[PDB]
Amino acid sequence: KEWQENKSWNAHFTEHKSQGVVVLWNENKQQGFTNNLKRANQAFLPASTFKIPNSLIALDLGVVKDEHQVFKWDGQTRDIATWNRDHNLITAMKYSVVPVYQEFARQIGEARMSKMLHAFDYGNEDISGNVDSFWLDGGIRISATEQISFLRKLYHNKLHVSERSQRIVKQAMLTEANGDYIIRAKTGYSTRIEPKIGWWVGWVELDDNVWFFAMNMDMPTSDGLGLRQAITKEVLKQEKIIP
Amino acid sequence: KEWQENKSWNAHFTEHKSQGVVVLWNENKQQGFTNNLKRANQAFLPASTFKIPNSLIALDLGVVKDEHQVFKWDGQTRDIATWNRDHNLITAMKYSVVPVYQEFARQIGEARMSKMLHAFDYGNEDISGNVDSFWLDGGIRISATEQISFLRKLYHNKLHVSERSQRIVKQAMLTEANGDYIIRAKTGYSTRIEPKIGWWVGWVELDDNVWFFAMNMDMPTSDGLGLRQAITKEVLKQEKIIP
Ligand SMILES: [Cl-]
Repeated sequence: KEWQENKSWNAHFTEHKSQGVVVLWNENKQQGFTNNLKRANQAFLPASTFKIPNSLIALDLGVVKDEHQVFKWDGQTRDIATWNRDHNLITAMKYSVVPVYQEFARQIGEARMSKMLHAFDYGNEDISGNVDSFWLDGGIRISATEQISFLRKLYHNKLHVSERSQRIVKQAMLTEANGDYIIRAKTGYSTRIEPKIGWWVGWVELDDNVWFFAMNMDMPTSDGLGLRQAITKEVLKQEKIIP
Repeated sequence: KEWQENKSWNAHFTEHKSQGVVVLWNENKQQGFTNNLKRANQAFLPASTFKIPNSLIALDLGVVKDEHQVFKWDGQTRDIATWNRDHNLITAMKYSVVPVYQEFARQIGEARMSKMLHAFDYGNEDISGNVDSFWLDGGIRISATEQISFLRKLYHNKLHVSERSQRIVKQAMLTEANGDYIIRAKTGYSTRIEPKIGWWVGWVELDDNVWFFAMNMDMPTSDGLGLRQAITKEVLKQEKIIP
Protein backbone atom coordinates (compact mmCIF):
# COMPACT_ATOMS: atom_id res chain seq x y z
CA LYS A 1 0.00 0.00 0.00
CA GLU A 2 2.94 2.35 -0.88
CA TRP A 3 2.81 5.29 -3.23
CA GLN A 4 4.83 7.59 -5.46
CA GLU A 5 3.62 10.84 -7.01
CA ASN A 6 5.04 11.45 -10.51
CA LYS A 7 4.16 15.04 -11.46
CA SER A 8 5.97 14.23 -14.73
CA TRP A 9 2.80 12.60 -16.12
CA ASN A 10 1.01 15.98 -15.89
CA ALA A 11 2.67 16.63 -19.28
CA HIS A 12 0.46 14.02 -20.97
CA PHE A 13 -2.50 16.12 -19.78
CA THR A 14 -1.10 19.63 -20.42
CA GLU A 15 -0.22 18.54 -23.97
CA HIS A 16 -3.97 18.37 -24.68
CA LYS A 17 -4.82 21.46 -22.61
CA SER A 18 -6.55 19.13 -20.12
CA GLN A 19 -6.40 18.15 -16.45
CA GLY A 20 -6.77 14.73 -14.92
CA VAL A 21 -5.36 11.84 -13.01
CA VAL A 22 -3.84 8.48 -13.90
CA VAL A 23 -3.36 5.94 -11.12
CA LEU A 24 -1.39 2.72 -11.72
CA TRP A 25 -0.94 -0.23 -9.35
CA ASN A 26 1.84 -2.79 -9.86
CA GLU A 27 0.33 -6.03 -8.55
CA ASN A 28 3.51 -8.09 -8.08
CA LYS A 29 5.26 -5.26 -6.27
CA GLN A 30 2.17 -3.88 -4.47
CA GLN A 31 3.10 -0.28 -5.29
CA GLY A 32 1.02 2.65 -6.63
CA PHE A 33 1.95 5.56 -8.93
CA THR A 34 -0.11 8.67 -9.77
CA ASN A 35 0.50 12.16 -11.18
CA ASN A 36 -1.81 13.68 -8.53
CA LEU A 37 -2.35 12.08 -5.12
CA LYS A 38 -5.11 14.60 -4.27
CA ARG A 39 -7.20 14.01 -7.35
CA ALA A 40 -6.50 10.26 -7.21
CA ASN A 41 -8.49 10.16 -3.96
CA GLN A 42 -11.27 12.57 -4.97
CA ALA A 43 -14.69 10.96 -5.59
CA PHE A 44 -16.53 11.46 -8.89
CA LEU A 45 -19.78 10.12 -10.43
CA PRO A 46 -18.89 6.67 -11.93
CA ALA A 47 -21.28 7.01 -14.91
CA SER A 48 -20.74 4.04 -17.30
CA THR A 49 -17.95 2.53 -15.13
CA PHE A 50 -20.81 1.53 -12.83
CA LYS A 51 -21.81 -1.10 -15.43
CA ILE A 52 -19.06 -3.30 -13.86
CA PRO A 53 -20.79 -3.75 -10.39
CA ASN A 54 -24.24 -3.48 -12.06
CA SER A 55 -23.24 -6.45 -14.31
CA LEU A 56 -21.91 -8.51 -11.35
CA ILE A 57 -25.09 -8.03 -9.32
CA ALA A 58 -27.47 -8.74 -12.23
CA LEU A 59 -25.64 -12.01 -12.98
CA ASP A 60 -25.37 -13.09 -9.35
CA LEU A 61 -29.10 -12.55 -8.75
CA GLY A 62 -29.97 -14.22 -12.09
CA VAL A 63 -31.51 -10.97 -13.28
CA VAL A 64 -29.32 -11.76 -16.28
CA LYS A 65 -29.03 -15.50 -17.03
CA ASP A 66 -25.77 -15.54 -19.03
CA GLU A 67 -23.81 -13.42 -21.54
CA HIS A 68 -26.01 -14.50 -24.50
CA GLN A 69 -29.46 -13.54 -23.19
CA VAL A 70 -30.91 -10.95 -25.57
CA PHE A 71 -32.40 -7.68 -24.36
CA LYS A 72 -34.55 -6.48 -27.25
CA TRP A 73 -34.57 -2.82 -28.23
CA ASP A 74 -37.77 -1.08 -27.08
CA GLY A 75 -38.32 0.67 -30.43
CA GLN A 76 -37.67 4.17 -29.02
CA THR A 77 -34.87 5.79 -30.98
CA ARG A 78 -32.24 7.40 -28.74
CA ASP A 79 -29.54 9.70 -30.07
CA ILE A 80 -26.73 7.15 -29.73
CA ALA A 81 -27.21 4.86 -32.72
CA THR A 82 -25.68 1.74 -31.24
CA TRP A 83 -28.30 1.77 -28.47
CA ASN A 84 -31.10 1.38 -31.02
CA ARG A 85 -30.72 -2.41 -31.49
CA ASP A 86 -30.91 -5.71 -29.52
CA HIS A 87 -28.09 -6.32 -27.00
CA ASN A 88 -26.59 -9.00 -24.85
CA LEU A 89 -24.41 -8.38 -21.79
CA ILE A 90 -21.22 -8.23 -23.92
CA THR A 91 -22.49 -5.75 -26.45
CA ALA A 92 -24.39 -3.77 -23.80
CA MET A 93 -21.13 -3.21 -21.95
CA LYS A 94 -19.23 -2.51 -25.21
CA TYR A 95 -21.63 0.24 -26.31
CA SER A 96 -22.45 1.45 -22.72
CA VAL A 97 -26.18 0.89 -23.31
CA VAL A 98 -27.78 2.73 -20.38
CA PRO A 99 -31.45 1.68 -21.01
CA VAL A 100 -30.50 -2.02 -20.71
CA TYR A 101 -28.60 -1.37 -17.48
CA GLN A 102 -31.50 0.72 -16.12
CA GLU A 103 -33.81 -2.28 -16.60
CA PHE A 104 -31.23 -4.46 -14.77
CA ALA A 105 -31.20 -2.02 -11.83
CA ARG A 106 -35.02 -2.00 -11.57
CA GLN A 107 -35.05 -5.82 -11.37
CA ILE A 108 -32.23 -5.77 -8.82
CA GLY A 109 -34.30 -3.30 -6.77
CA GLU A 110 -33.06 -0.67 -4.30
CA ALA A 111 -32.67 -2.96 -1.29
CA ARG A 112 -30.45 -5.62 -2.93
CA MET A 113 -28.52 -2.94 -4.87
CA SER A 114 -27.62 -1.10 -1.65
CA LYS A 115 -26.63 -4.26 0.23
CA MET A 116 -24.44 -5.66 -2.60
CA LEU A 117 -22.65 -2.30 -3.01
CA HIS A 118 -21.97 -2.34 0.74
CA ALA A 119 -20.65 -5.91 0.42
CA PHE A 120 -18.38 -4.70 -2.41
CA ASP A 121 -17.27 -1.67 -0.35
CA TYR A 122 -18.07 0.31 -3.53
CA GLY A 123 -18.89 4.00 -3.32
CA ASN A 124 -19.83 6.41 -0.53
CA GLU A 125 -21.47 5.09 2.68
CA ASP A 126 -24.82 6.85 2.14
CA ILE A 127 -25.85 6.54 -1.53
CA SER A 128 -29.24 8.02 -2.63
CA GLY A 129 -31.65 8.59 -5.57
CA ASN A 130 -33.90 6.07 -7.39
CA VAL A 131 -32.58 2.61 -8.29
CA ASP A 132 -32.34 3.25 -12.04
CA SER A 133 -31.05 6.81 -11.62
CA PHE A 134 -28.64 7.07 -8.64
CA TRP A 135 -25.58 5.94 -10.69
CA LEU A 136 -26.34 8.68 -13.27
CA ASP A 137 -27.80 11.61 -11.35
CA GLY A 138 -25.31 11.93 -8.49
CA GLY A 139 -26.36 9.51 -5.75
CA ILE A 140 -23.02 7.60 -5.79
CA ARG A 141 -19.36 8.72 -6.08
CA ILE A 142 -16.00 6.88 -6.29
CA SER A 143 -12.28 7.88 -6.51
CA ALA A 144 -9.72 6.45 -8.98
CA THR A 145 -7.91 4.75 -6.07
CA GLU A 146 -11.20 3.19 -4.89
CA GLN A 147 -11.82 2.00 -8.49
CA ILE A 148 -8.47 0.16 -8.32
CA SER A 149 -9.27 -1.49 -4.98
CA PHE A 150 -12.57 -2.74 -6.43
CA LEU A 151 -10.94 -4.01 -9.64
CA ARG A 152 -8.26 -5.93 -7.71
CA LYS A 153 -11.05 -7.73 -5.81
CA LEU A 154 -12.76 -8.60 -9.11
CA TYR A 155 -9.46 -9.73 -10.67
CA HIS A 156 -8.92 -12.12 -7.76
CA ASN A 157 -12.55 -13.42 -7.63
CA LYS A 158 -12.74 -11.93 -4.10
CA LEU A 159 -16.03 -10.04 -4.40
CA HIS A 160 -19.11 -11.33 -2.49
CA VAL A 161 -20.71 -12.83 -5.63
CA SER A 162 -20.13 -16.17 -7.36
CA GLU A 163 -16.90 -16.96 -9.21
CA ARG A 164 -19.08 -17.44 -12.30
CA SER A 165 -20.49 -13.89 -12.05
CA GLN A 166 -16.96 -12.47 -11.80
CA ARG A 167 -15.58 -14.55 -14.71
CA ILE A 168 -18.52 -13.48 -16.92
CA VAL A 169 -18.02 -9.80 -16.12
CA LYS A 170 -14.25 -10.01 -16.75
CA GLN A 171 -15.08 -11.54 -20.14
CA ALA A 172 -17.46 -8.62 -20.80
CA MET A 173 -14.73 -6.11 -19.88
CA LEU A 174 -12.41 -7.43 -22.63
CA THR A 175 -11.33 -4.39 -24.65
CA GLU A 176 -8.05 -5.23 -26.45
CA ALA A 177 -5.70 -8.18 -26.79
CA ASN A 178 -2.52 -8.90 -28.76
CA GLY A 179 0.69 -10.90 -28.34
CA ASP A 180 1.99 -8.35 -25.85
CA TYR A 181 -0.93 -7.61 -23.52
CA ILE A 182 -4.65 -7.95 -22.66
CA ILE A 183 -6.68 -4.97 -21.45
CA ARG A 184 -9.95 -5.49 -19.58
CA ALA A 185 -11.58 -2.16 -18.82
CA LYS A 186 -14.60 0.14 -18.95
CA THR A 187 -14.94 3.76 -20.12
CA GLY A 188 -17.18 6.36 -18.55
CA TYR A 189 -18.43 9.83 -19.38
CA SER A 190 -20.16 11.84 -16.65
CA THR A 191 -22.04 14.95 -17.83
CA ARG A 192 -24.91 15.49 -15.42
CA ILE A 193 -23.04 17.17 -12.53
CA GLU A 194 -19.92 19.37 -12.77
CA PRO A 195 -17.14 18.90 -13.40
CA LYS A 196 -17.86 16.87 -16.52
CA ILE A 197 -15.28 14.09 -16.66
CA GLY A 198 -14.24 11.01 -18.58
CA TRP A 199 -13.09 7.73 -17.04
CA TRP A 200 -11.14 4.68 -18.05
CA VAL A 201 -10.64 1.97 -15.43
CA GLY A 202 -9.31 -1.54 -15.77
CA TRP A 203 -6.10 -3.57 -15.92
CA VAL A 204 -3.36 -4.72 -18.23
CA GLU A 205 -2.47 -8.43 -18.09
CA LEU A 206 1.12 -9.34 -18.95
CA ASP A 207 2.74 -12.80 -18.92
CA ASP A 208 4.37 -12.04 -15.57
CA ASN A 209 2.26 -9.35 -13.85
CA VAL A 210 -0.89 -7.23 -13.96
CA TRP A 211 -1.07 -3.43 -13.92
CA PHE A 212 -4.35 -1.97 -12.65
CA PHE A 213 -5.24 1.52 -13.76
CA ALA A 214 -7.92 4.13 -13.22
CA MET A 215 -7.94 7.54 -14.84
CA ASN A 216 -10.31 10.46 -15.00
CA MET A 217 -10.01 13.77 -16.79
CA ASP A 218 -11.95 16.97 -17.32
CA MET A 219 -14.17 16.52 -20.35
CA PRO A 220 -16.10 19.77 -21.16
CA THR A 221 -17.07 18.43 -24.59
CA SER A 222 -17.31 15.01 -26.24
CA ASP A 223 -14.44 16.03 -28.53
CA GLY A 224 -11.80 14.86 -26.06
CA LEU A 225 -13.32 11.44 -25.37
CA GLY A 226 -10.62 9.53 -27.28
CA LEU A 227 -8.02 10.94 -24.85
CA ARG A 228 -9.29 8.71 -22.08
CA GLN A 229 -7.59 5.76 -23.80
CA ALA A 230 -4.79 7.65 -25.57
CA ILE A 231 -3.42 9.43 -22.48
CA THR A 232 -3.60 6.21 -20.48
CA LYS A 233 -1.67 4.38 -23.24
CA GLU A 234 0.92 7.18 -23.36
CA VAL A 235 1.57 6.64 -19.65
CA LEU A 236 1.72 2.84 -20.05
CA LYS A 237 4.26 3.30 -22.91
CA GLN A 238 6.35 5.81 -20.92
CA GLU A 239 6.44 3.40 -18.00
CA LYS A 240 7.51 0.53 -20.32
CA ILE A 241 4.38 -1.43 -19.35
CA ILE A 242 3.33 -1.86 -23.02
CA PRO A 243 5.44 -1.35 -26.22
CA LYS B 1 -27.09 -25.44 -49.34
CA GLU B 2 -25.40 -26.36 -46.07
CA TRP B 3 -21.91 -26.60 -47.61
CA GLN B 4 -20.44 -24.36 -50.32
CA GLU B 5 -17.04 -24.78 -52.00
CA ASN B 6 -15.11 -21.60 -52.79
CA LYS B 7 -11.93 -22.49 -54.71
CA SER B 8 -11.36 -18.70 -54.82
CA TRP B 9 -9.30 -18.88 -51.59
CA ASN B 10 -6.73 -21.34 -53.09
CA ALA B 11 -5.23 -18.11 -54.38
CA HIS B 12 -4.24 -17.12 -50.80
CA PHE B 13 -2.23 -20.34 -50.45
CA THR B 14 -0.22 -20.02 -53.69
CA GLU B 15 0.26 -16.21 -53.45
CA HIS B 16 2.24 -17.12 -50.29
CA LYS B 17 3.79 -20.24 -51.92
CA SER B 18 2.10 -23.15 -50.11
CA GLN B 19 -0.97 -25.41 -50.04
CA GLY B 20 -3.80 -26.25 -47.53
CA VAL B 21 -7.50 -25.80 -46.50
CA VAL B 22 -9.79 -23.34 -44.60
CA VAL B 23 -13.13 -24.27 -43.10
CA LEU B 24 -15.58 -21.57 -41.95
CA TRP B 25 -18.89 -22.06 -40.16
CA ASN B 26 -21.63 -19.44 -39.88
CA GLU B 27 -23.25 -20.03 -36.52
CA ASN B 28 -26.33 -17.86 -37.07
CA LYS B 29 -27.09 -19.30 -40.52
CA GLN B 30 -25.80 -22.84 -39.77
CA GLN B 31 -23.80 -22.78 -43.04
CA GLY B 32 -20.27 -23.98 -43.91
CA PHE B 33 -17.67 -22.74 -46.42
CA THR B 34 -14.29 -24.18 -47.50
CA ASN B 35 -11.98 -24.12 -50.48
CA ASN B 36 -11.54 -27.90 -50.42
CA LEU B 37 -14.44 -30.12 -49.32
CA LYS B 38 -11.98 -33.02 -49.56
CA ARG B 39 -9.08 -31.88 -47.34
CA ALA B 40 -11.68 -30.36 -44.95
CA ASN B 41 -12.66 -33.94 -44.04
CA GLN B 42 -9.09 -35.30 -43.84
CA ALA B 43 -7.70 -36.24 -40.38
CA PHE B 44 -4.22 -35.14 -39.20
CA LEU B 45 -2.36 -35.18 -35.87
CA PRO B 46 -3.76 -32.34 -33.69
CA ALA B 47 -0.26 -31.33 -32.37
CA SER B 48 -0.57 -28.33 -30.04
CA THR B 49 -4.30 -27.91 -30.86
CA PHE B 50 -4.68 -30.79 -28.44
CA LYS B 51 -3.99 -28.27 -25.65
CA ILE B 52 -7.69 -27.29 -25.80
CA PRO B 53 -9.06 -30.78 -24.73
CA ASN B 54 -6.01 -31.41 -22.52
CA SER B 55 -6.65 -28.12 -20.66
CA LEU B 56 -10.33 -28.93 -20.26
CA ILE B 57 -9.61 -32.39 -18.90
CA ALA B 58 -6.86 -31.17 -16.57
CA LEU B 59 -9.08 -28.44 -15.04
CA ASP B 60 -12.15 -30.67 -14.68
CA LEU B 61 -10.22 -33.36 -12.79
CA GLY B 62 -8.47 -30.75 -10.65
CA VAL B 63 -5.02 -31.64 -11.99
CA VAL B 64 -4.88 -27.90 -12.57
CA LYS B 65 -6.45 -25.73 -9.86
CA ASP B 66 -7.06 -22.56 -11.90
CA GLU B 67 -5.47 -20.29 -14.55
CA HIS B 68 -3.04 -18.79 -12.03
CA GLN B 69 -1.34 -21.95 -10.71
CA VAL B 70 2.38 -21.85 -11.45
CA PHE B 71 4.23 -24.66 -13.24
CA LYS B 72 7.89 -24.07 -12.39
CA TRP B 73 10.57 -24.46 -15.04
CA ASP B 74 12.63 -27.61 -14.36
CA GLY B 75 15.91 -25.83 -15.32
CA GLN B 76 16.45 -27.85 -18.50
CA THR B 77 16.83 -25.73 -21.64
CA ARG B 78 14.74 -26.81 -24.57
CA ASP B 79 14.54 -25.74 -28.18
CA ILE B 80 11.93 -23.01 -27.80
CA ALA B 81 13.28 -20.20 -25.62
CA THR B 82 9.87 -19.26 -24.15
CA TRP B 83 9.54 -22.80 -22.66
CA ASN B 84 12.50 -22.18 -20.41
CA ARG B 85 10.56 -20.19 -17.75
CA ASP B 86 7.74 -20.58 -15.20
CA HIS B 87 4.21 -20.76 -16.74
CA ASN B 88 0.56 -20.80 -15.76
CA LEU B 89 -2.25 -22.19 -17.93
CA ILE B 90 -2.62 -18.89 -19.87
CA THR B 91 1.09 -18.54 -20.67
CA ALA B 92 1.45 -22.33 -21.28
CA MET B 93 -1.17 -22.16 -24.03
CA LYS B 94 0.13 -18.87 -25.50
CA TYR B 95 3.66 -20.34 -25.86
CA SER B 96 2.52 -23.92 -26.61
CA VAL B 97 4.58 -25.31 -23.68
CA VAL B 98 4.61 -29.10 -24.35
CA PRO B 99 6.48 -30.04 -21.09
CA VAL B 100 3.71 -28.53 -18.89
CA TYR B 101 1.04 -30.35 -20.92
CA GLN B 102 2.84 -33.70 -20.80
CA GLU B 103 2.90 -33.44 -17.04
CA PHE B 104 -0.88 -32.90 -17.26
CA ALA B 105 -1.36 -35.95 -19.48
CA ARG B 106 0.60 -38.16 -17.06
CA GLN B 107 -1.52 -37.04 -14.08
CA ILE B 108 -4.77 -37.44 -16.06
CA GLY B 109 -3.62 -40.93 -17.14
CA GLU B 110 -4.55 -43.20 -20.07
CA ALA B 111 -7.92 -44.40 -18.75
CA ARG B 112 -9.39 -40.95 -17.91
CA MET B 113 -7.92 -39.42 -21.06
CA SER B 114 -9.48 -42.11 -23.30
CA LYS B 115 -12.88 -41.82 -21.58
CA MET B 116 -12.90 -38.00 -21.78
CA LEU B 117 -12.06 -37.96 -25.47
CA HIS B 118 -14.83 -40.47 -26.09
CA ALA B 119 -17.29 -38.11 -24.33
CA PHE B 120 -15.93 -35.15 -26.35
CA ASP B 121 -16.42 -37.15 -29.58
CA TYR B 122 -12.95 -35.91 -30.45
CA GLY B 123 -11.61 -36.89 -33.93
CA ASN B 124 -10.74 -40.61 -34.21
CA GLU B 125 -10.80 -40.76 -30.38
CA ASP B 126 -7.70 -43.04 -30.63
CA ILE B 127 -4.97 -42.49 -28.00
CA SER B 128 -2.64 -45.39 -28.97
CA GLY B 129 0.97 -44.27 -28.30
CA ASN B 130 2.45 -42.45 -25.27
CA VAL B 131 -0.13 -40.97 -22.86
CA ASP B 132 2.25 -38.00 -22.69
CA SER B 133 2.82 -37.78 -26.49
CA PHE B 134 -0.02 -39.42 -28.52
CA TRP B 135 -1.27 -36.06 -29.96
CA LEU B 136 2.30 -35.46 -31.18
CA ASP B 137 3.54 -38.80 -32.56
CA GLY B 138 0.71 -41.21 -31.67
CA GLY B 139 -2.48 -42.51 -33.26
CA ILE B 140 -4.99 -39.63 -32.75
CA ARG B 141 -6.17 -37.77 -35.86
CA ILE B 142 -8.83 -35.09 -36.38
CA SER B 143 -10.26 -33.22 -39.37
CA ALA B 144 -10.80 -29.47 -39.67
CA THR B 145 -14.57 -30.14 -39.71
CA GLU B 146 -14.27 -32.30 -36.59
CA GLN B 147 -12.25 -29.48 -34.95
CA ILE B 148 -15.19 -27.12 -35.64
CA SER B 149 -17.68 -29.67 -34.36
CA PHE B 150 -15.71 -29.83 -31.10
CA LEU B 151 -15.17 -26.07 -30.90
CA ARG B 152 -18.93 -25.39 -31.32
CA LYS B 153 -19.70 -27.55 -28.29
CA LEU B 154 -17.06 -25.66 -26.27
CA TYR B 155 -18.45 -22.28 -27.38
CA HIS B 156 -21.89 -23.35 -26.10
CA ASN B 157 -20.63 -24.92 -22.84
CA LYS B 158 -21.98 -28.26 -23.99
CA LEU B 159 -18.88 -30.45 -23.56
CA HIS B 160 -19.09 -33.04 -20.76
CA VAL B 161 -17.00 -31.01 -18.28
CA SER B 162 -18.01 -28.24 -15.89
CA GLU B 163 -19.05 -24.83 -17.22
CA ARG B 164 -16.12 -23.43 -15.23
CA SER B 165 -13.60 -25.65 -17.05
CA GLN B 166 -15.00 -24.51 -20.40
CA ARG B 167 -14.95 -20.78 -19.46
CA ILE B 168 -11.38 -20.99 -18.16
CA VAL B 169 -10.16 -22.72 -21.33
CA LYS B 170 -12.01 -20.18 -23.57
CA GLN B 171 -10.22 -17.46 -21.58
CA ALA B 172 -6.89 -19.24 -22.21
CA MET B 173 -7.66 -19.39 -25.97
CA LEU B 174 -7.91 -15.59 -26.22
CA THR B 175 -5.61 -14.59 -29.07
CA GLU B 176 -6.68 -11.14 -30.35
CA ALA B 177 -9.34 -8.51 -29.61
CA ASN B 178 -10.21 -4.99 -30.74
CA GLY B 179 -13.29 -2.83 -31.33
CA ASP B 180 -14.14 -5.04 -34.33
CA TYR B 181 -13.77 -8.70 -33.28
CA ILE B 182 -12.41 -11.19 -30.75
CA ILE B 183 -10.42 -14.26 -31.80
CA ARG B 184 -10.18 -17.29 -29.53
CA ALA B 185 -7.94 -19.90 -31.14
CA LYS B 186 -5.03 -22.33 -30.88
CA THR B 187 -2.11 -22.98 -33.29
CA GLY B 188 -0.69 -26.40 -34.20
CA TYR B 189 2.54 -27.58 -35.88
CA SER B 190 2.78 -31.34 -36.55
CA THR B 191 6.32 -32.43 -37.47
CA ARG B 192 6.85 -36.02 -36.33
CA ILE B 193 4.64 -37.85 -38.87
CA GLU B 194 4.13 -36.88 -42.53
CA PRO B 195 2.82 -34.82 -43.98
CA LYS B 196 4.07 -32.02 -41.75
CA ILE B 197 1.28 -29.46 -41.27
CA GLY B 198 0.34 -26.27 -39.47
CA TRP B 199 -3.07 -25.76 -37.86
CA TRP B 200 -5.05 -22.78 -36.65
CA VAL B 201 -8.45 -23.52 -35.14
CA GLY B 202 -10.92 -21.37 -33.18
CA TRP B 203 -13.57 -18.70 -33.71
CA VAL B 204 -14.24 -15.06 -34.49
CA GLU B 205 -16.76 -13.36 -32.21
CA LEU B 206 -18.67 -10.44 -33.73
CA ASP B 207 -21.37 -8.23 -32.21
CA ASP B 208 -24.21 -10.50 -33.40
CA ASN B 209 -22.65 -13.72 -34.75
CA VAL B 210 -19.76 -16.19 -34.35
CA TRP B 211 -17.67 -17.64 -37.22
CA PHE B 212 -15.84 -20.86 -36.36
CA PHE B 213 -12.69 -21.67 -38.30
CA ALA B 214 -10.31 -24.57 -38.73
CA MET B 215 -7.42 -24.47 -41.14
CA ASN B 216 -4.39 -26.65 -41.95
CA MET B 217 -1.55 -26.03 -44.43
CA ASP B 218 1.64 -27.79 -45.54
CA MET B 219 4.65 -26.93 -43.43
CA PRO B 220 7.76 -28.67 -44.87
CA THR B 221 9.67 -25.86 -43.17
CA SER B 222 9.16 -23.79 -39.99
CA ASP B 223 9.39 -20.64 -42.14
CA GLY B 224 5.74 -20.79 -43.17
CA LEU B 225 4.40 -20.80 -39.58
CA GLY B 226 3.34 -17.12 -39.75
CA LEU B 227 1.17 -18.09 -42.72
CA ARG B 228 -1.26 -20.01 -40.52
CA GLN B 229 -2.79 -16.80 -39.24
CA ALA B 230 -2.02 -14.71 -42.36
CA ILE B 231 -3.92 -16.94 -44.82
CA THR B 232 -6.86 -17.27 -42.44
CA LYS B 233 -7.19 -13.50 -41.99
CA GLU B 234 -6.80 -13.05 -45.76
CA VAL B 235 -9.78 -15.34 -46.12
CA LEU B 236 -11.66 -13.65 -43.26
CA LYS B 237 -11.11 -10.23 -44.90
CA GLN B 238 -12.23 -11.47 -48.31
CA GLU B 239 -15.43 -12.87 -46.84
CA LYS B 240 -16.07 -9.47 -45.16
CA ILE B 241 -15.94 -11.00 -41.67
CA ILE B 242 -13.16 -8.79 -40.32
CA PRO B 243 -12.21 -5.39 -41.87
CL1 LIG C 1 -11.84 -13.59 -21.96
